[PDB]
Amino acid sequence: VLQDVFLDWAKKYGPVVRVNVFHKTSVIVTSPESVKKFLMSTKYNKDSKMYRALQTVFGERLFGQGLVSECNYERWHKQRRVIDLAFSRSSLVSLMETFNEKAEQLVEILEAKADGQTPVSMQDMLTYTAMDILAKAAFGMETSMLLGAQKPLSQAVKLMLEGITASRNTLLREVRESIRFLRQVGRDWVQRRREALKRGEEVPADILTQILKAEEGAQDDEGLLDNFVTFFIAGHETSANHLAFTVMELSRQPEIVARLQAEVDEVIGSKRYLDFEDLGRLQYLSQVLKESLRLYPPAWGTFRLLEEETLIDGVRVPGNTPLLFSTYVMGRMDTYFEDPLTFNPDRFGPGAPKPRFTYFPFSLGHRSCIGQQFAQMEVKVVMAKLLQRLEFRLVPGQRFGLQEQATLKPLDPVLCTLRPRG
Ligand code: HEM
Repeated sequence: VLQDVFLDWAKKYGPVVRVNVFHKTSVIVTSPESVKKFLMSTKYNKDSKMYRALQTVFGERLFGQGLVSECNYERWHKQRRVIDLAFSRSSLVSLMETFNEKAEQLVEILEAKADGQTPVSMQDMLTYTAMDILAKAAFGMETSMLLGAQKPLSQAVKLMLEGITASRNTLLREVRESIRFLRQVGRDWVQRRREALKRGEEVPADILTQILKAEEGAQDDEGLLDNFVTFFIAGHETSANHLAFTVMELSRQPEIVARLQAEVDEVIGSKRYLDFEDLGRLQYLSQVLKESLRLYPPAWGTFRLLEEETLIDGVRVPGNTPLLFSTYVMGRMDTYFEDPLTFNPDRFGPGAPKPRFTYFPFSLGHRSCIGQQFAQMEVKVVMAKLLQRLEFRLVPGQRFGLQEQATLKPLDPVLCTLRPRG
């Protein structure tokens, strides 16, 4: 993948290198001090040039000026300030019911197939789960993709994704159809929501709540669709990929798995539901998930606009330049991580110095992932429940490896046979 080329040029040509990404030129910056400087300061903002191909796609607007697309600091801080509320400790804690429900449903579906012969795309399974969690926790809707439902909606997302890929690398407008379908799904849910809140009905505190709250005084509900499609995608795709990677990797780490089983047996035993309080105790699982994001971050990095020509690690960089930051790249440099290709959870063990600006799967600073804790909670619940109940062996001819689509994800879907643990 392209990221591997950047890795090689970073190792070979130093901490500051000019490259072509998405057919614009920019400078990839791979020193931790530069990461700190540019990401930990409100002075530096996203580069609208890089994000415009995501703002709109093949004529149909997609993410618009959503919470991710929006580059202007002030328009952004307005949205963020209110959407933050849907992510407070109390909000997250009230999500445990949704996470538990969906994870249990997944484990049940999978146990039904666990004869050691039926192959299963863990990639697909993990995606339906992530989408079901997101759809309910964010918008209060049941999609039931784990149970065969909303197949069209599933296809839209699928194509809408391939679309974005092409939209920004191409050296079949089902895509435009899809982008529209998605936006209409949004219109419908936003609607079902208003229609219930004008039956004066008691609806609890969602992400959806806050996005509407932030689109007040808006002549159109077009920015409200922006945010809808934004969370709808941001909120399931990278989590599903993160899951898929972790499972791909674990299938060839029997020792790691043993220690994880051991751990989950103690912390949760055989209870069906994890309590919010249990998550904190899943120390070692948490290390595994970190080491997974280091080698396989679904979101490889971010861009910032350098406006004043500045000096960067002894290199004059011209003003108006897109700076590229890559956690994928840094994760794989022997300069920052000893023996980088080796998957080792102890890197994050208690007592190890935390990586210092060389690891940022959720990015850093004011534009960091608003959903970080949400995703870390969700991901522990699903992994815990898998570890508690199943064993996964990978089917022959499945490659370990990676592809650079809209985000990084496993090269092959992750085909496995399953046995009940025992
Ligand atoms: C393991 C999963 C996830 C990873 C690795 C991840 C990663 C990050 C990263 C690297 C960005 C991009 C920063 C940039 O483009 O400069 C991002 C932004 C963001 N993420 Fe996630 N994310 C994950 C899950 C979530 C979830 C579950 C949600 C939604 C509930 C979400 C919502 C967003 C949003 C809205 C932003 C933009 C925030 C802002 O600029 O204010 N993410 N995240």
